[PDB]
Amino acid sequence: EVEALEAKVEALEYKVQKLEKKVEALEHGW
Amino acid sequence: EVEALEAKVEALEYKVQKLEKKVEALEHGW
Amino acid sequence: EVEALEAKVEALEYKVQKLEKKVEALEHGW
Repeated sequence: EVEALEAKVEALEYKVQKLEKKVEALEHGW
Repeated sequence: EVEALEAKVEALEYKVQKLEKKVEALEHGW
Repeated sequence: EVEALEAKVEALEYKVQKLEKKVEALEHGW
């Protein structure tokens, strides 16, 4: 259960970093 | 503590999937 | 490993709440 949590958290961090970049582009009009 | 982590990770995955859909709509102009 | 997971999940929750606010502003044209 801890290894499952670790993989899903790593996948969320990647997905969150992707969202942050996309939203910054939207906010800044890049 | 592991069960708390599991519930919060499941809630983050739902919230992240909601954000992904909303951002795709914004990016694609849907 | 559980404490590392806890800190990273807390950081994701903050980052996700920031994204939610920013996306709501984008969607509502605030």
